[PDB]
Order: sequence, then C-alpha cells, then structure tokens
Amino acid sequence: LLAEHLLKPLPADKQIETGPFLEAVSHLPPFFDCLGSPVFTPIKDVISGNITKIKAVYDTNPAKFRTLQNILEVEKEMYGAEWPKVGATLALMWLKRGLRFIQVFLQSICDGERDENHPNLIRVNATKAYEMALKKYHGWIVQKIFQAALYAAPYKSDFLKALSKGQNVTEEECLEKIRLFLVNYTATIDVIYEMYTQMNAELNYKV
Amino acid sequence: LLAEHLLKPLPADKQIETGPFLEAVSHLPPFFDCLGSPVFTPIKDVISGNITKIKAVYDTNPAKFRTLQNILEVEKEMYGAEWPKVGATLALMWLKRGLRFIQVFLQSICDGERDENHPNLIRVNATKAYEMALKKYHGWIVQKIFQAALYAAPYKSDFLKALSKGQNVTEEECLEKIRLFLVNYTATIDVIYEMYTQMNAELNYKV
Ligand SMILES: CCCCCCCC/C=C\CCCCCCCCCCCCCC(=O)N[C@@H](CO[C@@H]1O[C@H](CO)[C@H](O)[C@H](OS(=O)(=O)O)[C@H]1O)[C@H](O)/C=C/CCCCCCCCCCCCC
Ligand SMILES: CCCCCCCC/C=C\CCCCCCCCCCCCCC(=O)N[C@@H](CO[C@@H]1O[C@H](CO)[C@H](O)[C@H](OS(=O)(=O)O)[C@H]1O)[C@H](O)/C=C/CCCCCCCCCCCCC
Repeated sequence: LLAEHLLKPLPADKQIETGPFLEAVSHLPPFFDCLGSPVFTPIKDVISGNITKIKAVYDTNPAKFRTLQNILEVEKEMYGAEWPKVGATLALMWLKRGLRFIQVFLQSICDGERDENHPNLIRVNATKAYEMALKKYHGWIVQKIFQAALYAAPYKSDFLKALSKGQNVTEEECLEKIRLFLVNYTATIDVIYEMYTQMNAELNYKV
Repeated sequence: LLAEHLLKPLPADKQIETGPFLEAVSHLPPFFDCLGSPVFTPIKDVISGNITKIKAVYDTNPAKFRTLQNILEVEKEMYGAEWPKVGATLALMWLKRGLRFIQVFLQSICDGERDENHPNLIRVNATKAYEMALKKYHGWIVQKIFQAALYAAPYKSDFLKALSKGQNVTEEECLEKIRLFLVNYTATIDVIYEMYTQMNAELNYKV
C-alpha cells in the first residue's frame, strides 16, 4: 500500500533529512516479493543493500549526516580522490536510479501509456522506465538479463491487484492512490538527482 | 584458496556435524566476487542466504540440531505437513544443489573436459554443472537468465589465476589443490543427497 507511506514534502531549502528518507524508501523493496516470481528477489536485495549502506554510514553520526547533502559534502572531504565512488555517496548514486526506475514505471502506468495491441501487459512501461533510469549504466549482459526478467513481469491487472493487496478497489481508485504517492516521491528523487549534478558526484560507468 | 578450508572427512556413521559443515561451506560464496563481473553478486547472496537460514535454526538449539540428519528428522516432527518445504530442510535442499553445481563444475575442469575449439573458456564446464545440478528445478526465464550470465564467465586461465589469488603456481598445481578439495567435498555432498532420498525430503518443484 504505497500511499500509506507517503514521502515528506520538500522543505523550502530543499534539504532532505536522511533518517526520514531512508525510513520511507525502505517500504519499497519488499513490493518486489509480490510481483509473482522469484526473479525479483535479487532485486529486492540490491536496492535494500543500497539503503542498508546509507543507514550504516548515517548511524555512525546522525548529526553529521542529518541530510543527504550532508552525506555528499562530508564524504567528499573524508575520501578525497576516491569520492564519489565510495561510501554512502556511491550507495545513494545507485539508489536514486532504482528509485527513478520505479518512479518512471509507476508514472507511465498512471498516464495510461500501454501497448494498444497487448493492453494488460506492463512491458512497455518497464522498458521505458529501464531506458530512462538504468540502461545507460548497464553493459550488454545485464541488459540481456533485464530482457529475460521482463518476461516474469505480471499482467497489469495482477500488478494493480497486488498494490492494493486485495482491497476490493477499482483499478481507477488504485491508480489515483499511486498518483498521490508519486507527488512527493518524484519531487524528492528530482532533488537527489539535482544534488548529484551540483556536487559533480554523478559517475557514468557501466556494469 | 579452496584447499585451505578442506571439509572434514566423513565419520564411520556418515553423520555430518552441522556447525563444522556450515563453517566450511561459508568460505565458498565469497569466491563469486572474484569471477570478474557484478553478475555473480546476486549468486553469492542466494547461497549465503541458504547458509544463514540453516545457521539461524541451528543457533536456536545446537544440541537438537547437532547433525544435518538431526535437522531433517526434527523438522519433520515440528512441521508435519508443510515439511519438507519449510525451515532449514528447505534451505539445505537448495544449498546442496548450489554446492553440487560447484562440485560438478570444478570436477569437469579438473578432468580436462573442454571445448577443443575454444579451450580457454569454461562454458562447457558451467553448462554441464548447470544441467546436472540445477536445470531440472528452473523454469525457462531462469534458464534464460543462466544463459545470459554464462557470457560473463571468465576465461579458464583467469579463473584458475583467481583461485590461487596470484600464488605464482602452474595451472597444474592449481588443479591438483582443487582435486584435493574435491575429495571430502564430493563425499559430503553425496551424503546430503542420500539423506534427502532416505528421508523423502527431496522436492521437484521449479522456480
Ligand atoms: C513499488 C512498485 C514496484 C515497481 C517495480 C515493478 C516492475 C515490474 C516490471 C517489470 C519486471 C522486469 C524487471 C524489472 C527490473 C526492476 C529494476 C528495479 C531497479 C533496480 C536497480 C538496479 C541498480 C543497479 O543496476 N545496480 C548495479 C550496481 O550496483 C552497485 O554497484 C556498486 C559498484 O559499482 C556498488 O557495489 C553498489 O553497492 S553499495 O554498497 O554502494 O550500496 C551496488 O548497489 C547492480 O550490479 C545490478 C543489479 C541487478 C542484478 C543484475 C545481475 C543479476 C545476475 C543474475 C545471475 C543469475 C544466474 C543464475 C542461474 C542459476
Ligand atoms: C569456488 C568456485 C566457484 C564456482 C563457480 C564458478 C562458475 C563460473 C562459471 C560460469 C558463470 C555462469 C553462471 C554460473 C551460475 C552459478 C550457479 C551457482 C549455484 C547457484 C544455486 C542457485 C539455487 C537456486 O536455483 N535457487 C532458487 C530457489 O531459491 C530458494 O527458493 C526457496 C523457495 O522455493 C526459498 O525461498 C529458499 O530460501 S531459504 O530461505 O530456504 O534459504 C531459496 O534459496 C533461486 O530462486 C534462484 C536464484 C538465482 C537467481 C535467479 C534470478 C536472478 C534475477 C535477476 C534479475 C535482474 C534484472 C535486473 C536488470 C536491472
């Protein structure tokens, strides 16, 4: 149930408190265990791992790492020339990309983007999310692994069904709750991308 | 370095002490982080997860769960009709299959099985291991994911190189240490398979 854990709104100064953020996004990886296939469990674990790494660094000193901007600027100072490919900065660099993937996927579904010829699939939505969020950073083996995983994707009706877990709500109602979640989720992700740009903390290497 | 953590020999009564076993096989999953690609990290984590689950159950009562046979017979009693698809029995059911995969792969390399036309690849060895250990239990998406991952497989020379980490030893020496490790490793795995048969604890479902 996405809109039961809305993200906070951005404050005027656009600084994101680390503790609240981590707590919010930590409700996202489990969803990957209700998409119908064990092919997604490794994906839960990849995104959780990013979250766990940021929390581990935050837990060393919450006041020093109070906001996400604090994390980047502090680690830049701590690590010198190995930064930004170290620590929580690297974990959040990759986290923002998974989060962005989810954002683009959910927004595509809610904007009614679909394959007219195969309308209860979610493949076009996942393929667009992947091209926007992830593909730039994956070598061809991983891109092939994505293309294989796409076939385990559930039908759209089943996917919406699992997002409400059985609430007996119309798809229309379901999509409206998703639109609501997307408000502060997109705004937050955009601010994390903008901070990576302003700090020159973004790297373009492929895996 | 495989032969620095040899498995114990089997005792006369062919009972495998749980603590020692777990400690031994826990040196195996890290190796997946030195094969040259992030495609294997999810694999480290899948096998570690099986090991972690068995240890978690063992830690509740070491004396009740002293041997692997103890685990199966105790859980059969604890869980009734959900057994063998529960608890440490299910974790070890899947563990033995990963361990068997590694065994068949290493033994194939050491027996000189190779593609004459592509002699410094390890693909035929991985494909045989997969067919012997795993394929029976994978649906076609996962089989496709395996076929994609096969392309991240290192060259044989690099793989042997990483097993000695840089020891300046001939491949011949390397393979002889692997043959030595394989003695008590194969014997132990075979006893775990035989216990699954004798207990009727083996399930054939696909993922
Ligand atoms: C709430 C709604 C849910 C929305 C989702 C519904 C979608 C359903 C639709 C379609 C299904 C199709 C598949 C969808 C795929 C979903 C993708 C979600 C986003 C995933 C994000 C992946 C990010 C990524 O590429 N990561 C990559 C980079 O990770 C980072 O690497 C860094 C070093 O360069 C660091 O190590 C870093 O670690 S840390 O310590 O700094 O934290 C670490 O996190 C990571 O390598 C890729 C992971 C994906 C797995 C690819 C490999 C799979 C191998 C499979 C092998 C199996 C073969 C075995 C056969 C028996
Ligand atoms: C020391 C020497 C090292 C030797 C290895 C060198 C090999 C190098 C050669 C070639 C490389 C080619 C790939 C090689 C593959 C190696 C395979 C190693 C053995 C792996 C064993 C897999 C076992 C397996 O199939 N497991 C399956 C069943 O697991 C069990 O499921 C149970 C329920 O039915 C339980 O949940 C159970 O959990 S527990 O709680 O009870 O413990 C759990 O462990 C498991 O589903 C399969 C895992 C493999 C990953 C497949 C999915 C990958 C998805 C990738 C998605 C990425 C897409 C994202 C794109 C951005």
